Amino acid sequence: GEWEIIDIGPFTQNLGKFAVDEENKIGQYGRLTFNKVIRPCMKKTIYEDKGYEYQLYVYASDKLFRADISEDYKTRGRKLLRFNGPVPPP
Amino acid sequence: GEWEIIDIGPFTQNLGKFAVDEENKIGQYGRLTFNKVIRPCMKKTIYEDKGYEYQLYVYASDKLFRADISEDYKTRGRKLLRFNGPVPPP
Ligand SMILES: [Mg+2]
Ligand SMILES: [Mg+2]
Ligand SMILES: [Mg+2]
Ligand SMILES: [Mg+2]
Ligand SMILES: [Mg+2]
Ligand SMILES: [Mg+2]
Ligand SMILES: [Mg+2]
Ligand SMILES: [Mg+2]
Ligand SMILES: [Mg+2]
Ligand SMILES: [Mg+2]
Repeated sequence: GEWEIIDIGPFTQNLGKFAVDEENKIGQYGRLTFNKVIRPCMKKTIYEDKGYEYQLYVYASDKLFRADISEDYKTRGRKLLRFNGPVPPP
Repeated sequence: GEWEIIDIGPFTQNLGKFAVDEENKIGQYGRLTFNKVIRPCMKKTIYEDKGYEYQLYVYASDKLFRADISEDYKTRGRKLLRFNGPVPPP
């Protein structure tokens, strides 16, 4: 769920050719001849999880610390981004 | 990105074990003994493009149509999601 307007260059003209080609196959609008795509062209991006970052409060040796951890979704590898303390309780 | 609060169950406790284990390797706070992860725990999600949807105004046979096209990022299959018209110029 992210939106934007994109320019109407060659990539967008190729999108219009595909749509007219596909509609000609369906036939519900006769035989159509592609002319051009005009402004505006709106584009939605659908996302998927690449990775994560966690911010923790962690007790260690009865003292409280802040830690940031990063995690890859595919390999599940983790990195310590930050570790400091003692910090006051939240 | 996108942010959320998560529960502090076994997955979050193991996040704290990782952070303390890694900090012990660095050594700046001496030898630390993991106790627990406490509230609150915040989680950020990093996103990658899964696919797209394009909303076009396209001239075909000198008539103006609205068309929506989807596009999968990895397999690159495109699909015609909608095609109607004539529509008034935007
Ligand atoms: Mg914009
Ligand atoms: Mg272009
Ligand atoms: Mg134009
Ligand atoms: Mg996902
Ligand atoms: Mg101890
Ligand atoms: Mg759990
Ligand atoms: Mg608690
Ligand atoms: Mg990407
Ligand atoms: Mg014609
Ligand atoms: Mg198709």
